[PDB]
Amino acid sequence: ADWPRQITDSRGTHTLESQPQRIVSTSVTLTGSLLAIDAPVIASGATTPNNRVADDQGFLRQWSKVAKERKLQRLYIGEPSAEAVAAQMPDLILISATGGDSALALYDQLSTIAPTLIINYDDKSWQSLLTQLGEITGHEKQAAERIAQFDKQLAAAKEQIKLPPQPVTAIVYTAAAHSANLWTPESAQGQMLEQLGFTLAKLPAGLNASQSQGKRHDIIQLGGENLAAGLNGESLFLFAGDQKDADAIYANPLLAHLPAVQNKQVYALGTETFRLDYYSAMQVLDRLKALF
Repeated sequence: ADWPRQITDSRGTHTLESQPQRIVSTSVTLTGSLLAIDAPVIASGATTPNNRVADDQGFLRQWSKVAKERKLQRLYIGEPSAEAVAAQMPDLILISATGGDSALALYDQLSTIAPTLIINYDDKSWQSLLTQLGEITGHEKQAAERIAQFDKQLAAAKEQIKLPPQPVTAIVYTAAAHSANLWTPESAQGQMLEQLGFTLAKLPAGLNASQSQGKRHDIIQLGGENLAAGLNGESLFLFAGDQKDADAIYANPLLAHLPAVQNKQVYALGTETFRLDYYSAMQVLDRLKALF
């Protein structure tokens, strides 16, 4: 709004008596989410070689240059400190439903430092998440702009693609780390795909980390049963890497019997295709259209 107001999160309510243009983000999920809606953050963290966080290389609208221009914007993690965060004099701190590190303890510690809000998108669709961002940030107009320009692409894109309906899955692993990590739709990416008309595979009781014998965030592991069985087995996209991932699979007799490999219905989403937007959609849309 143009004046002070009150906002409500998942539960706790924070009054916005006055928050000067000083948007702050903890998780990288929001960082990109906020940026996409024309809402750059002065201070933020980083994760892995996502590319989105990188420099002018791998950017949609390109509003991040603003944060860096002010110097602010952390790009290193491993030992978070409350004092260090306070030294940044943050105003509005936004936290995602999940992150690389637990924020249960930081949540309250962050609030004391400055207005800390938490958004739960895991139990809500992507469209719903955006609505909250527009309401929380009051950037509804901007959303109508991106949504409109994007809505048109979705319509044509939805009709541009020609292929019967079927479930799909995605797996990522490194022959070096000798570890099998799978990505679940519970992430914002999964909701975004569902909005495209695609269906993500679901592993009951499996997602609940049946190997970890407990609960875990970030990502989910697997014994190796669903992997080889390419989950649904009706389609599988390679997000681990381009041709490198393919060869890796070939060297894996377990995933050799995967229908996707036999039919070669694998698409190299790449790490850049992390988020989908009118801008990036241009590369992803064409990349996923080269096959047809």
